[PDB]
Amino acid sequence: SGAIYVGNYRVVNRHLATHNDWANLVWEDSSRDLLVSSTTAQGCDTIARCDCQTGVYYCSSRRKHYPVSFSKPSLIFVEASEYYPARYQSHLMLAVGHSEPGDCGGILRCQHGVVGIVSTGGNGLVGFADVRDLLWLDE
Ligand SMILES: Cn1cnc2c(NC(=O)N3CCC[C@H](C(N)=O)C3)cccc21
Ligand SMILES: [Zn+2]
Repeated sequence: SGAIYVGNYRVVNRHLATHNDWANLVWEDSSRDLLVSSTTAQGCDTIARCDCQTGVYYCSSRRKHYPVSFSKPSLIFVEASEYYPARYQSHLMLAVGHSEPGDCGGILRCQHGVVGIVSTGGNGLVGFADVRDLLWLDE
């Protein structure tokens, strides 16, 4: 679990969005596993606007932060799950690191701010949904 809170927006994994997220929907994209909903309170986070390929992510299944080298946002095949059919997930970045299904929503940060959130994993890999191209989150 986990979310990014920036301005009057809450960014979550689309497959973990609640009834309240859908009732206050701003934007969602099944191909990216992202959903953004509106909030009444001002958020605590700031978004990176950079091309960093190194950062640190929070892994809830280890209660620890780990440093990672991650690939550029790209179209990657993701096997079928209870949440989606077999498809290409876009804007996904992979890295070597530990992740379990419940780790989705953990934040990946670089020195400039929030880069993305955990969205996929398995096999000693961890995949992050990028949010750096969503410029409208800042206004
Ligand atoms: C070990 N392991 C297996 N599975 C994992 C997982 N879940 C995972 O990849 N998917 C299920 C939830 C939706 C994800 C999507 N974006 O399509 C795909 C996350 C993290 C570690 C995982
Ligand atoms: Zn950066």
